[PDB]
Amino acid sequence: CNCKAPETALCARRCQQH
Repeated sequence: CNCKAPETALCARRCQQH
């Protein structure tokens, strides 16, 4: 997983911690 380029939408949200 990568917060800069999360392949999975779920990862982006988790990494974004909004």
